[PDB]
Amino acid sequence: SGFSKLQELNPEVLGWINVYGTNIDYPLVQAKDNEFAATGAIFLDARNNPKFEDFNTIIYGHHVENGVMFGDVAKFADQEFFDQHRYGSIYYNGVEKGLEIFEMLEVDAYDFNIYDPGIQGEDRQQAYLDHLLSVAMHKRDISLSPSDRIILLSTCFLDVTNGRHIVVAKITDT
Repeated sequence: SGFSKLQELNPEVLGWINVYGTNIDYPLVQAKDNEFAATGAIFLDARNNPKFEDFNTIIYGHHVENGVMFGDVAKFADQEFFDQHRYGSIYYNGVEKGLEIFEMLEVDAYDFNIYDPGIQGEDRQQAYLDHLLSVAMHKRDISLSPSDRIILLSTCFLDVTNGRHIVVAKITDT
């Protein structure tokens, strides 16, 4: 969760994200034009609504040479690790919501089919979803519609030049 006090000491922190049993514990921050050498920080795409109102919200973890990394994201490429980490939580705008992971994929960093945040319109959201699922490296079948809200958590793929790792989660109640 995250405090009314944490935000007094750190006003740039708009929320917090956790995936159970992993090292994905991080404050959420947003900059314009895309404190935390310890811990690390995850950035919302500058085009997304900071209160997670958008259909798809894309959040970034930047690997830094010797500082923080996001090693657990890439571990979702393993069948077992993917099967066993399903749930997490996210705090934003004063509220705590659950997260249910449904997909991991690997893509190139300039794949705009995937990195197009804040898509609007039912049939258009459905087409984005349909493609996203079709290129999954792992996925689980859950109840998914435009009406829901999802999050793409994206980080560097070292093995590859311009490669990225993504886990995708649905935002849920409780």
